[PDB]
Amino acid sequence: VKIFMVRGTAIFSASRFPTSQKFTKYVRALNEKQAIEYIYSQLGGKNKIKRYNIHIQEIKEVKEDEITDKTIRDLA
RNA sequence: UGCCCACCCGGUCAUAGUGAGCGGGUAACACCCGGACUCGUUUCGAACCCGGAAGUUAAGCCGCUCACGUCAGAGGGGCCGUGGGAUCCGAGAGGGCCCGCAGCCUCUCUGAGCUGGGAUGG
Repeated sequence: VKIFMVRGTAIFSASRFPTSQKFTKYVRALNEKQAIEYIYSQLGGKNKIKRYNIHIQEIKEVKEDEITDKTIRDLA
């Protein structure tokens, strides 16, 4: 099932804060292609951000036994 | 020999400039000694001009160090533009993306006189 952790910069008028409540997200999906499509649609729909302005920098699978947030742990 | 170092005539016209301190000449470049004569000072042989040669490396001149100036290279920082495109965004002011190009200032470090034609010295 490969819980993924996607990190990157999204833009609205020179906006960059690489930490954990205005910059990046967590995703649970089979492969990397599925996880990226989720990030584009969720940020593009909820914040009106086109895909020009979303710059994904790091995507990597994290182990299910160590996640800071318990919301993504509970559906495992 | 030599080559480069001064001198005469230059080119480039601060990377070449300015100030301070120091180094260097038995020749050359100068300061220097003197005025009958050419010439001369609205006074002054100071300057210009003429005639000289005892003295000196103190000036000039050349080189070296250090301060500022100037031209570059590298690095930290402040500011920021633009030619083409879209039934792109926005009430507008303005902004984002695609293809094509950059610039200015300020600090810090490191260097910084090259060169053409002719008679003396090494």
